[PDB]
Amino acid sequence: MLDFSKDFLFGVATASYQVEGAYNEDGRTMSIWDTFSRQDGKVYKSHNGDVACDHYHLYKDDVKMMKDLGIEAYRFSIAWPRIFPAKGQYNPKGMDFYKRLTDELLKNDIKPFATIYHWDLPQWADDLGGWLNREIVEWYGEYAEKLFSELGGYIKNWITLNEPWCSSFLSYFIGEHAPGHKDLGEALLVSHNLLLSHGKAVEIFRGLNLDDSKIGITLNLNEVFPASDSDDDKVAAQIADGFQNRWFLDPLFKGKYPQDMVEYFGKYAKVDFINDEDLKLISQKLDFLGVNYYTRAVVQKGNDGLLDAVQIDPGNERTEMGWEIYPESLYNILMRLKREYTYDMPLYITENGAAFNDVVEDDGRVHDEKRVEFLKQHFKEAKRFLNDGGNLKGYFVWSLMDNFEWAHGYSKRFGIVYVDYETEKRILKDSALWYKDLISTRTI
Ligand code: NA
Ligand code: NA
Ligand code: NA
Ligand code: NA
Ligand code: NA
Repeated sequence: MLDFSKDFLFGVATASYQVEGAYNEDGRTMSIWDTFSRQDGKVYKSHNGDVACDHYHLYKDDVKMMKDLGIEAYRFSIAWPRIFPAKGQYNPKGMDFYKRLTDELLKNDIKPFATIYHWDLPQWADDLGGWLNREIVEWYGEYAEKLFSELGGYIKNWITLNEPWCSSFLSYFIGEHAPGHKDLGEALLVSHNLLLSHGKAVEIFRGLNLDDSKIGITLNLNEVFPASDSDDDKVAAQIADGFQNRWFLDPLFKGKYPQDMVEYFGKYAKVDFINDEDLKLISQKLDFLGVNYYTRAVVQKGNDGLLDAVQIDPGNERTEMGWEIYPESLYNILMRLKREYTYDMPLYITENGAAFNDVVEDDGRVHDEKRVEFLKQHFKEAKRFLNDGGNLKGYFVWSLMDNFEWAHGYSKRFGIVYVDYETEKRILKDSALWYKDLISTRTI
């Protein structure tokens, strides 16, 4: 009688640096993204998150907005530089914000899902080497343990890391994200130290044995298609799939990095950080996997260089990111996990959404028909996965509100709510009204 059971979680998602603002208030010190956004050329028009959506001050209005939409769960991240603004220096004023935020959520019948690390590493940690320094495993563990102990009565659903592919390859090899290095060997070591840090938090979590509490990780996953049936394009797709997906799925769920990628990367950089003890910590059993899904890739062999597959445009509709709208890959990825990696383990879609050219019309509305249709198509694939026996427990739309989209600044709008940054006014887009109906009727 319901396409989505009463227990299924309809959610929305944000991240601390993208929405909070108050970047210099109540003891917060700089993150690597405060620093990166002030470096010339790194972020669109030198945008930064000084103010962002001002959610730090407006959170009660924002929670009331979610309650009026019927939101059942809220995924947010916790800012390490508010909690430990200096090495070993706990900031109770920072913790107090997340207590009042999550108290507000619970009292409005919204389940909190907390991401421990969503890219806002404290500058003091980066100045000590950051994710390249294996000591970060202990700093991150201390941070995670403090969150579990102070917030365990408030939060029962924990995500260690958001999108470690971005924190490693996009931040240290491609250089689009903070701290902006361009060195394959560095990105590979960072990927390992991120996974090891995840493992340390899971070890700490299990030792605490918090009542009715669950822990997972969030991975951005795609599906890779070869442009043709040629052997050249088949190898290109295998490499692209190993680079985005298997480099993280295999150590987490198989306890081994993908050997084809170890050998491939080993032609270009050191891969000597791999060892049995570390992979045992990395692959500890999780309670759930969070999947961030946006698009697929169609790839053709390049010129035998490092990770140089040519991106093919198959001619279909795209978002303002240039990302193909291809909802079938949401189902294909969830099924792949069910058949190859996670089996019967609970899955959540921890992000899915789209950037379009949103305008407030003279009627004061945002008629984002393309986002309505985008979300409709993807929720229909989530329903199809459920009806084929998939263990999907919830779905978080990225994002609750328009926000600071990293190197794009405020120029890309992902919200189901529009933000007028001059006034910080929130305007429900038509997609928010559609989602409110989906939650109320549980029908699609
Ligand atoms: Na911010
Ligand atoms: Na700036
Ligand atoms: Na697991
Ligand atoms: Na679970
Ligand atoms: Na499709």
